[PDB]
Amino acid sequence: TTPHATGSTRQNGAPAVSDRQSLTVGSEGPIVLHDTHLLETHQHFNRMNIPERRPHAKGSGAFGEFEVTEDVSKYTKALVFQPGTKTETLLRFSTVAGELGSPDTWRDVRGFALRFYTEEGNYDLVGNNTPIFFLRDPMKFTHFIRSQKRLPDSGLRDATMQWDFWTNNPESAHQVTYLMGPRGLPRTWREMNGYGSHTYLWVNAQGEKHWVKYHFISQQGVHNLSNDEATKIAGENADFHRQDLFESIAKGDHPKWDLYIQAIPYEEGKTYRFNPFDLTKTISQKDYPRIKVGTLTLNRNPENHFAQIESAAFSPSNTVPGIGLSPDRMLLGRAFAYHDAQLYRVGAHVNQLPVNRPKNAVHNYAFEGQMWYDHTGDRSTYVPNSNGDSWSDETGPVDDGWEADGTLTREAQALRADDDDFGQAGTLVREVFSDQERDDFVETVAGALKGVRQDVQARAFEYWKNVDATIGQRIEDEVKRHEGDGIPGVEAGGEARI
Amino acid sequence: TTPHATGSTRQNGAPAVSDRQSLTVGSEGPIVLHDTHLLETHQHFNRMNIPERRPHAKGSGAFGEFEVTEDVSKYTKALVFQPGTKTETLLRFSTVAGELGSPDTWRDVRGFALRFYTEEGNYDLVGNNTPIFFLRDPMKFTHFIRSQKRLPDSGLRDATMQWDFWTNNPESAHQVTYLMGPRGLPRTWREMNGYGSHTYLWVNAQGEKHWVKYHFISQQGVHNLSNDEATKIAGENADFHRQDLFESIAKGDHPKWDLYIQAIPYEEGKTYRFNPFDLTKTISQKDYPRIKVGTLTLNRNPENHFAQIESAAFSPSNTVPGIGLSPDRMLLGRAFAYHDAQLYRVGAHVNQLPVNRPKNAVHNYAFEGQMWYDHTGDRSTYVPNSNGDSWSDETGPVDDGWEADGTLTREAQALRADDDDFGQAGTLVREVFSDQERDDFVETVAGALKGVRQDVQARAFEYWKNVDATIGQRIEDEVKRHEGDGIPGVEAGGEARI
Amino acid sequence: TTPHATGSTRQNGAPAVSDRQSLTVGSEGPIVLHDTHLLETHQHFNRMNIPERRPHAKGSGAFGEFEVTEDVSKYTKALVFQPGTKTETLLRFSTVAGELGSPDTWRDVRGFALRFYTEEGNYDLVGNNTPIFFLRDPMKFTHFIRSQKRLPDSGLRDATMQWDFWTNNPESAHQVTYLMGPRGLPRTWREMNGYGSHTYLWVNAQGEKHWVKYHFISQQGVHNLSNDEATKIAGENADFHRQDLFESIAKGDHPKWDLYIQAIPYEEGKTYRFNPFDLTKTISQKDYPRIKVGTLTLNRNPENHFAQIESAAFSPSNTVPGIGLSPDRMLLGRAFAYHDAQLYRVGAHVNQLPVNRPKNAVHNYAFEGQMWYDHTGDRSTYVPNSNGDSWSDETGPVDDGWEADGTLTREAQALRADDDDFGQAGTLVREVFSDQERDDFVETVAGALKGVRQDVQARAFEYWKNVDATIGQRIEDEVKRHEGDGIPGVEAGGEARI
Amino acid sequence: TTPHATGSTRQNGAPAVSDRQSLTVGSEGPIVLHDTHLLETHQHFNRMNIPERRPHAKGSGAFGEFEVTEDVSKYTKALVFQPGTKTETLLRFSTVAGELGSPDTWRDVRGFALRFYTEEGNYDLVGNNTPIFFLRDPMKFTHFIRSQKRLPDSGLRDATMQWDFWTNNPESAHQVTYLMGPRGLPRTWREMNGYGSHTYLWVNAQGEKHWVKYHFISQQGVHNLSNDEATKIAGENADFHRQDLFESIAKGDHPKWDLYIQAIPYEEGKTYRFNPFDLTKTISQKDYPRIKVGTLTLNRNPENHFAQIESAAFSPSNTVPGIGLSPDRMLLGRAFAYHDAQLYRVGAHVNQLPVNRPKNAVHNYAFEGQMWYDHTGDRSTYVPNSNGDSWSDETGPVDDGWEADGTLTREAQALRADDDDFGQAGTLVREVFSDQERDDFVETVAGALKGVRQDVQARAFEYWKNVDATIGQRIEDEVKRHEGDGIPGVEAGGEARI
Ligand code: HEM
Repeated sequence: TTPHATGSTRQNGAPAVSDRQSLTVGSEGPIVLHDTHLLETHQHFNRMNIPERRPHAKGSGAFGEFEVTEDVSKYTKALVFQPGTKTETLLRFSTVAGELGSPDTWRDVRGFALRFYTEEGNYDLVGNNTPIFFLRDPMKFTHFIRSQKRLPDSGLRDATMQWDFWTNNPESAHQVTYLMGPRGLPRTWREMNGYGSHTYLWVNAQGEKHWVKYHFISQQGVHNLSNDEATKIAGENADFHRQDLFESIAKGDHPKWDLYIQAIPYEEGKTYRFNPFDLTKTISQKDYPRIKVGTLTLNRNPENHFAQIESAAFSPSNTVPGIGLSPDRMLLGRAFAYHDAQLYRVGAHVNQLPVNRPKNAVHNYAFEGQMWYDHTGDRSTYVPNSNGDSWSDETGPVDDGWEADGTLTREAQALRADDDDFGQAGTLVREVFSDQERDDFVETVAGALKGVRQDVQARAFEYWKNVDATIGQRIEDEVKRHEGDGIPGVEAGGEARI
Repeated sequence: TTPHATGSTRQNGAPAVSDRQSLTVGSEGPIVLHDTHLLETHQHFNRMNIPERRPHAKGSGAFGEFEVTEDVSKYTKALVFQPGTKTETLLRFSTVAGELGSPDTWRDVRGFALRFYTEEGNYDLVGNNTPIFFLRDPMKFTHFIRSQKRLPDSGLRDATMQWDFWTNNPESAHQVTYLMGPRGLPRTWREMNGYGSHTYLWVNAQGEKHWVKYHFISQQGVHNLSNDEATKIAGENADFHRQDLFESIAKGDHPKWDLYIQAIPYEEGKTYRFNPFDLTKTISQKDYPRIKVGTLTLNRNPENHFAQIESAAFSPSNTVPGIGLSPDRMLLGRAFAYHDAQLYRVGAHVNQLPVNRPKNAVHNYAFEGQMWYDHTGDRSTYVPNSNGDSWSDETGPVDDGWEADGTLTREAQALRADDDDFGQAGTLVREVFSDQERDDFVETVAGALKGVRQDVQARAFEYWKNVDATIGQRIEDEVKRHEGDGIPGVEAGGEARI
Repeated sequence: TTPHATGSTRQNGAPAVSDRQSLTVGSEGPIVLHDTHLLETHQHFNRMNIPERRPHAKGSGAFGEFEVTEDVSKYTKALVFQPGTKTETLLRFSTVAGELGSPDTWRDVRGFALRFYTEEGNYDLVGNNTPIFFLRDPMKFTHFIRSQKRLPDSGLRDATMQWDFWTNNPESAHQVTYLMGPRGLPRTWREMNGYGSHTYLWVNAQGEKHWVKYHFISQQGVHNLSNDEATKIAGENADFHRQDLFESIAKGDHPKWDLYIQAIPYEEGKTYRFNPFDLTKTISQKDYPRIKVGTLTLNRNPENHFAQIESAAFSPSNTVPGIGLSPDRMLLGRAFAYHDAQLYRVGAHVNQLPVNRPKNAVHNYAFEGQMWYDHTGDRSTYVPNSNGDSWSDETGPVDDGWEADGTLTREAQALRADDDDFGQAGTLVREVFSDQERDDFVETVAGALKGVRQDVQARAFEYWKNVDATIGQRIEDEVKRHEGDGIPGVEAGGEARI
Repeated sequence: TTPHATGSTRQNGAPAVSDRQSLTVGSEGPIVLHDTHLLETHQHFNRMNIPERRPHAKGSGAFGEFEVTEDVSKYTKALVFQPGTKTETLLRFSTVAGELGSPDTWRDVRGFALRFYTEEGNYDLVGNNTPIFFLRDPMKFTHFIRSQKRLPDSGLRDATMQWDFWTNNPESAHQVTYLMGPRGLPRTWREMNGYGSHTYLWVNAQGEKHWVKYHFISQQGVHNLSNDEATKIAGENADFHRQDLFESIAKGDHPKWDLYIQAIPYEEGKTYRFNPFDLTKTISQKDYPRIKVGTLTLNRNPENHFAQIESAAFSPSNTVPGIGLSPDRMLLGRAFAYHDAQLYRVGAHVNQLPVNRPKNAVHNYAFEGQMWYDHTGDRSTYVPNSNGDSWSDETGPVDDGWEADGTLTREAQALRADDDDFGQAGTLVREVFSDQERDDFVETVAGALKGVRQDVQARAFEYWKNVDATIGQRIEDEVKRHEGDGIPGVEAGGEARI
């Protein structure tokens, strides 16, 4: 390359001389302090690792395209969803509880984090493989995730801790049912569905509002593993899902999902018999049918997993005109939490990394900070200014809001006509599952309760009977026989657990 | 507790009001920005995770005691090793390559990181479960560990990458042989040996020097798993070793190790037929027999894994009077690398956390920094000073050094009479292993090579024949039949690997 | 100390050998990499500095006591303010705009950050030396502080930037008037008043609410410097105020302030003719007289400025039972902003440092994180739990809240009968100032406008005439003559400014 | 810009709606948690500040060009210094002790940090405005800089602390003399000289070595301020030097310096009568005359001070082929210290920021880490590899080294024939200074000693008499009369100092 090149450089671009031997006083002498290549390479090595995500540490993803094939402009003005629009995407899939090195095939929720690189900013639909969640207020989320992780003394996951939390938070029943059913163990990420879970707001060009749910239905179908199959794979190939996705795309097999929405008129949000602002509820498709939007295709692997996947930073706060948040307390907490975490995990300038940069021009009032790659030159740092550096100042009601009235309180959401903690779980068990899925569900839940401390087991029997009397008694009977499946990723009992 | 108590507090000690519901405008309204308990708890949640160690992320440990039962005062003045001395200890065990959530029973080196809380400072013997390592110069260490981790695009571990590195760094053969043998898969941490690996310096009260090796021989014996058993356990119980140690201690079964040293007179370090400063070499016990020192017992579990184990920060730089480093280049690099990493991983004041604090008084010229818990009051910040705040100023040759002479160079260490890359590996295969261990070794190495890119396989056949002609041909034959064990933690081949 | 002691230790407690010479190969040879004392001391030196506060970087403080001498229990149940109560305090004083090394005697607001170490938590009254501020919505605060700091290209403070911001944000007029008056240059921190500025909520034992203002009236009186005196001191003694406070306390002269409150009945908050929730307004003492509470005395210097002052972390979120926030948007933003900044500035565990620790027991649901000094042992990490580890779950309206009703909006606060941007500023100029203070005010404002770009000057003449026609014309006349005082800390004009 | 644009964006590129009002429940209601623009802008504001440099916090700079106008190829092969070569440069000037906001015109050393963006990497000559320094071993540097900063309790600079350190470290006398002379107060950065201070190694194309000193002689001459003038300016314009440089360049007045070297043959380094490896010594120009190299011109201001100046990261480790370090212990410590500090101050990827990026291609074995902007794709992470990703492996003696022989020691450097602590200082006072400069020097040193604790004063009288008997007695006489200049930036005495 250069006249004095050696095959590699230091960080300043000068030849490095050797990537294989340190600088010593003769062959037998000590290493000198001024081996600057040894220092730079080791100091960087020592700073490669970054905090893993909490939750959703273990995951991978791919790039692709979304194509709108229907007309939903009467519901939203968002550029990404206008007729015919094609938009580049990034999708990261993940588990929830396990850490960076944990097996892909533990029983768990899966993440479905989808970025659209739109012409009006990065739009992130940060979803999961379920339409609901375990909780309806974000104050509980910290407790839930800690209960899914490790005991403070022994450092082991513990089903007693998990069930102690779930049984004492009965709002969890709908999603625990989903988790313990077939879909707790996707065969591949290509063979699971994605969902927004929350109600979001869509706003059309005239300002009319609808409450919407997102459903990404896999064109590869929904295919799952048994507990025993998933345990075997966890030992044989801890990266089975990561490998599957990369190999599939490398061979030219590009997985697809069709996006559908449900759309509730603004005024009906307040009156519907299930609370659309309660993340533990689904909305009936008889009442609000699915409406097709378009198709997502994944077609391109990362070239650098760490820079393009590990360093990606998704957030529900990354809305675009035509799409807003909703009165769902969980979503409102998420609006804060992701960006906050990313400032620590990645850095203040996380959104300047290529994968997080929008396609359109950023004109944002933020300056300085560590690792400021793309600076603002001599632009004004304040507003209004007399130097022609524009700012925003729209006054009055926003286009993507709603109304509220009351005293400051900490209390449960008011119940709609058909709201409770157990009924939708019961519909899932009784009406949605097949007989074989119910049989497997009993083996799963009974196994998940094996070795759990008996006080917690007794509460779990009541919890499951509240879901469904028959399933609850079947579970109790099997637990009392000390039978049930091993659950990949967690157990109970012994001197190192509760 | 207090007149207005609610059951828990915020970070300022005031009652928190609720750990279960956020502060909203009426039951149905949005969360307010000034829910300071929601903010504090989520912002802390978002900062719980710290960078995992690189390497040795996955591990656990226990506290105990070392008791000296022999007299080695003619070799060292170190307080911890004087006759009859009992000293509190902490031992962290670990794998090497896998991340925080990876299975305990992957094939790998194990760490054996032992702190002695001595009356003259914390003395750390940061060992492994092998007396040797893969490399003899720290410039190569970064490359080696990266080769043991993941491919840059797909994020998969890859045996092709591992073997490409090993075959191109034939100094690795002694330790690769040990790793691929029985001891690559300890049954429990209680049933493996520990070693310092490096030569260290011991200095007696009169200033005489000896070069020493440390050997911690388990009183529970050395017991290992087959590849197939370890794979099965990796799926069924990713924390098998962590659980075993905690349960053992909880039941009152306290594991023990007997410490022995080898002691080489100072002048013989330069002349010995194997280089004692080459980390790829063992020293013959016929030439330098083992000398008993005393016994290590583990007897107490952590009460908080994260604060006492994850936040522990060991370093070979933590020598005490009577114990020094040596001309081993690897050890000299380690003297820098651990403390450096810990400043990033934990923080500038890592050594003020309780687990890292010495028992004796610290009087160190370091002030200020983030998270400064134990400040120095009005003590002088400079030396010499006229205010009675003491300092050190010993001049001339140190008590724990050695000589050097030469020009600044980057080159391999000079060979002693019997030094090479393959001979000690060959003794291990031919003379130490049993017939059954050799049979299993062939199945292990052949399995480890299954699916590896053929150029790299061909280099590996030559590497193994250089270790031993017979074993190398047996391995080659089996690889050419496409037979061999699955290796827990890594594979080769397919569209997502080299 | 120890048998092998040398006068100081390394971080592990072992003797350091020398604080004065590095470890070299002979007297003439290179420094070796394994000079671990050189490495530890330099790596700590390189991590001593922490981000300075933004704003309020330049400051110092002292400890003391608050004594309640009146009965205000009909207004608040807070333990700190019950009859006869004595509470330890910490007070940090500061400027606003200048950085860590800037002169104490620049013209500026001064901070008055007061912690009470109460028996129900740390209560922080984070005040200033003025009862008002420049702004009424926190979205503008970032812009304001940046406008008070440096131009993006040249790195100079610039009065053109300052006035461009102020004139385009006429809500600033009340506080700009106060700043440009006598009190912009306190002689000492002992000779200025402190104020909460915001309306806070006080809640009594029966739950009745009052809106309150805090006033700390110096027993040393209010004494100020001229611009010329303060400029001279800025050159001669950049730490004049820091030195004054430390010397005063060292000699036994303990400064005092008497605390008074104004108390507005809950329902009158909504109806009062000035908006008590607008930080740009004072509340008439004819309408709501001052009510004495007690006396603050400072009596003890820090022993370590960095650990006790620089590392102190105050926050308006640190309320205690009996004291809450208010509908003032600025205060609601502050509830978030301080703790957030401190996580970056100091660390996640900022509130475990001794100066930030409460006196009462903390029982908070936060675990792990870097630099975790005081761990929670095996306490449950989730709620509810079946292990006897308590939590909070009060449901329904909080005791320290209020009501709201409307659509989500971004707009100015509604005007009360007597609200505007200029009238209270005009009362200050016309009715409060003396003739000599008005003369000096003209010289100050005219000087502050010298060299300012003419478009901005023209807007400033209109701004000042809106405050008071007479003062505005006097200022304009003097600016058009190119006369006025030099203002310590800032100027305008030349090729490096707007 | 976009169909729904508002004048500015959030960090994701979506319209921000307002930079001036927060999102509230009606005009009178609270701010909602999901005001994501308020959150992003405040969280960034709270992370703008970065640790200031230690030392050399206060500074500024400009870009320019170096032009070689002579032929020094017989001494170096470095591309930047070959005949006729023109290279872009960046120069940052600074004080040493004061913090980010301190006045530019305090008495102090000035930095002269010069980067050349060469075709073989960034070459940094990190100099000062003096050819010598206070110390000859880096172990003392931490102590020295702390002694130049603030007392641990009161937070004041203290001349007693400064002189306690200097008098107890008599190696300081040469540079203290220079500092206390005329050049302690440059009028502008344009009117001071720059120096490398250390001996560096130059290596020619044939491998022959010379020891070199760098001298940058200002074409604007050397012009200084009196103590009284500099004190006055410190109050009136704390940024006088920063402003001067920016204004000069903005008007088209481009300051210049001529670079000269001294060149000592390799073998004469060992024998010269002053130790060229002792940073407290100059080398006689009668013995080794200055040899012209070329001319530096500054011609371009930053467009963004923070990104281009504050975030610049210079290091003596940034050598290029043809230029190496030397046996000077101070320089060898600097090889480690700068890069280390920058990892904390700026970040692991500091050298990827535009100002720190080389012009030539970087091919460095470092991957991952926070804020990784320019990733390496699928490049191999290890060496040797079988994938065509090059590395370095030069073996044997380096081209830019030297010899050493001895035992590991901590001791002073051996004295050459003419080495001592006081003689060169004495030549400066007696032979270099004029009568008026000597008169001013007495007033400066006597002023610097005013109020210093008497034990330290007595040691200072002996120190100055050792420099020169006459000057020392003149200083003592004046100190005993309680006369001398005020010294800008520091004083002694009173209850807040020693
Ligand atoms: C062993 C002694 C020394 C050590 C350990 C040392 C260390 C440091 C460190 C850590 C910094 C801050 C770097 C950063 O954060 O970017 C610094 C800055 C600086 N030092 Fe040194 N220093 C020493 C001696 C010297 C000498 C002798 C000179 C000149 C010949 C010098 C000139 C400078 C300059 C000019 C800067 C500021 C660079 C800039 O403008 O960014 N230092 N020093």
